[PDB]
Amino acid sequence: MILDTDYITEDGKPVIRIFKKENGEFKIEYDRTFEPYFYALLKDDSAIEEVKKITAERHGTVVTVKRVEKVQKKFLGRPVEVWKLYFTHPQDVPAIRDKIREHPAVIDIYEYDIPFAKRYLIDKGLVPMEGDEELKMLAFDIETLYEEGEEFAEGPILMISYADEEGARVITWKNVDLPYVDVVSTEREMIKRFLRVVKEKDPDVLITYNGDNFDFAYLKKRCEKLGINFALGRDGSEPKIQRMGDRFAVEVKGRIHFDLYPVIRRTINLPTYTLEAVYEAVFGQPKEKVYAEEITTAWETGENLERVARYSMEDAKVTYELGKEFLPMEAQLSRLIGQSLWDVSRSSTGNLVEWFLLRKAYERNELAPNKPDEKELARRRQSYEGGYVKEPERGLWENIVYLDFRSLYPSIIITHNVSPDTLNREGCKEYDVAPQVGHRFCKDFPGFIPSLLGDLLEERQKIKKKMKATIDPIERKLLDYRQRAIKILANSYYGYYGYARARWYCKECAESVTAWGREYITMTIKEIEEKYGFKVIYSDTDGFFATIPGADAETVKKKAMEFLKYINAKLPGALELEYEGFYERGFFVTKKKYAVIDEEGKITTRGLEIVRRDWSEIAKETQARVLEALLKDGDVEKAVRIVKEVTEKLSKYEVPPEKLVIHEQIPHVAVAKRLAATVISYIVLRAIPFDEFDPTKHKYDAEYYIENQVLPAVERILRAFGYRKEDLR
Ligand code: NI
Repeated sequence: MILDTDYITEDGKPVIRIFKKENGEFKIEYDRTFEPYFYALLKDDSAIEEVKKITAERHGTVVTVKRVEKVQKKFLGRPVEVWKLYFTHPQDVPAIRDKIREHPAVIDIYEYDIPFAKRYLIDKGLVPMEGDEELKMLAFDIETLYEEGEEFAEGPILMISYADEEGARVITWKNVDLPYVDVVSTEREMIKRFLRVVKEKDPDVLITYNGDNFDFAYLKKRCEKLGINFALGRDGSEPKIQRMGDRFAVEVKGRIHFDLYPVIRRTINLPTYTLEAVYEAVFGQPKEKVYAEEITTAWETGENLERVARYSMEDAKVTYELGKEFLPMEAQLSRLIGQSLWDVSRSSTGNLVEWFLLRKAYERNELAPNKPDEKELARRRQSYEGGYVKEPERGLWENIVYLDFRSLYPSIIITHNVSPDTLNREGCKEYDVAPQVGHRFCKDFPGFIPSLLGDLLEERQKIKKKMKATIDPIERKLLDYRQRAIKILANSYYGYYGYARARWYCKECAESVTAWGREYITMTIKEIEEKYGFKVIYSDTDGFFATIPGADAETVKKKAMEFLKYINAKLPGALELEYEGFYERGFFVTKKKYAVIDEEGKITTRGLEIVRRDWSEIAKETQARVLEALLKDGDVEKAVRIVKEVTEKLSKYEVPPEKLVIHEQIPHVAVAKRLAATVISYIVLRAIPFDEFDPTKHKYDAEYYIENQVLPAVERILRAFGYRKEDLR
């Protein structure tokens, strides 16, 4: 199985390295055959002689043009004849590219900024992460001794935790004595231990959490002061640091630094991304967080280390588990795109698409256009985004169904063969003209992008077919990922067309796919109504909600499945429509804000969450009261009554005590600081909570929990009357 590829330099010439793991153990394949190169568009195949003489200077040596050969390729369908220029060393290209592009007999140059290593992959047509190869994984994390003054990495590293398929274990110097804490000498010895564990367990993947910006950088500054060789490299090298915009990224040659943060940030949606926050949001279990402030003054005093150790041990036990959750998909994304898992894992969809098209270009012999120059790059970002979500049909509805197009946006691209190499193609006998915007897209020959999309959608169909018939979960979940990557890849093309740095940028395509989207949806929203007595409830690109006023949950469903067959045999080939689900009751409030309930309970809803970190107090409880009364009970004059019935209680000082202790932390520092010369509840009326305020015969609350908690929570959901009658008099 190919893990990755990189190149070393020997005698001035580049030597490619293929890191892999075949039937059991590590192994590097070397190849010094591959040659660097890039393209050039010349005014006349004559000046090739004036050009093959141009030279540059790198490292005080001299960069020359090795060999050269003319070739024929397909630049956006249209025939092109360019010269392929070969060089001796990858770092030659970047030192002479502009010099060659600046020549007079040169109109333009192409494919001159592609990581030599990646290039090799697309040419030899090698695909990483393939075959049935089980990679050994190891998770590690570290907690250090902090101090606000500290410049950086000043304090020493207290522990190094590591989880495996065998368990977690922590390595620290001071004493603890727990079955899971390893004995070492000093800080220097600890780091040394870890190192000896890694080289020892010889893992294929090193998993960390934000270890791209913290763990490695630290371990570096510490390995320097302590005079140690951090040889995690499968070759003996030390992690190599890299640029990633405003942040950084760390490699470990021969292995795979699978940092979970960038991957988790792209997948799950949350307002806070602490490991504890994450773990919770992923497996539904609580995570105990121990803060530095506490750690510092815990490893010094004496013991509390049994606590810091646990927190440490877990940090790594959690990271490992999350590792197995998110690596599988990102690993299939790899195999689908044709690049390292290291790369794909730290990549946005636009690039995942850019790597696909670059590879597919090589196969199809299509010359790739170039990336945009700053002037243009900026110009593209200036575009206007104007979402279109028809307004919700205010009110409560029953026996609602949801229908969404099976791959809407990709279906259009295919159906209407939308692509930059078909846009404004003169001399065609056939064309499709995007609604509104009116872009002419020649249908004569299938366009590049669309051609690819078709295959992709086709195969994922193949997969889903073979996936509803296998039984063996390992042979099913296996496939399950494949078709999810394909789906992920596909829905990524629309955005890619507008992604300002896209080689295959196409604003016209994007505009078109949007306009068609509208048209198609709208045509359905209408066709279902006038011909099937449905009343479109809510709607947003992709799908929509609907029902037939007053109709058994069966009639609606029976009438539903009917419509599908109708417009389906109606609409194009790709464009198809499917039954999403059924929600016995629900109401809608503005854009992406609503709530529904299925036939077996369960309140989905996603419309208007906006929690308060903790349960806030009474709000996070009466919130449910209402919703449940609105959906399940379906009693409008009840949930609102539930408010006026509670506003006549809390203001009257009746609602329990602990049900007011706002579980928050970091006025704000009122009671907070009011305990001086980490976190703690409070039930002011500016006042702290304990057995000192509430005698149930002297102290009470305040009239805020009614206008700053209970009320503001349901005020929105409650759509019909103003809160002027939610307090009652
Ligand atoms: Ni950490």
